[PDB]
Amino acid sequence: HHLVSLEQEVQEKYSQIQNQLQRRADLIPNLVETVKGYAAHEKEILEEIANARAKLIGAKTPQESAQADAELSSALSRLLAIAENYPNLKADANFRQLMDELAGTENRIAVARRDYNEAVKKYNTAIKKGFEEKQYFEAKP
Ligand SMILES: [Cl-]
Repeated sequence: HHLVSLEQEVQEKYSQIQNQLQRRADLIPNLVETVKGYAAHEKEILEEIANARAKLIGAKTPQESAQADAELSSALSRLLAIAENYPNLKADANFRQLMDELAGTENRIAVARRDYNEAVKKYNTAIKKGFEEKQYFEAKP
């Protein structure tokens, strides 16, 4: 009874995370386009962003997706510091709307990660008495 239903919860909370990560990856091409419009010579940061998108696209496991998401968040923070050198970019409405949507997704991921890891703990705890231990959403070193 409980294993099936606890497994069920783990999976439903996981899809909340996946839905946000997918939206994150989806917004990235538009962002890159907007940045290139104002700052074509900031190639390193645009590459870092593209790389983290691909990592997110290829992630197989919760740990890999979390690591990929942290790489993205870090590259987004670095983009924002760089944007200070480009006032017209910093003021661009599409750029602001996009960094705001991206921050919103990440803030959602924060909540959804706590719900997921809560369901992972109950689940893993129950199985310690077809049902495999699940990974926590967290980036390892
Ligand atoms: Cl972010």
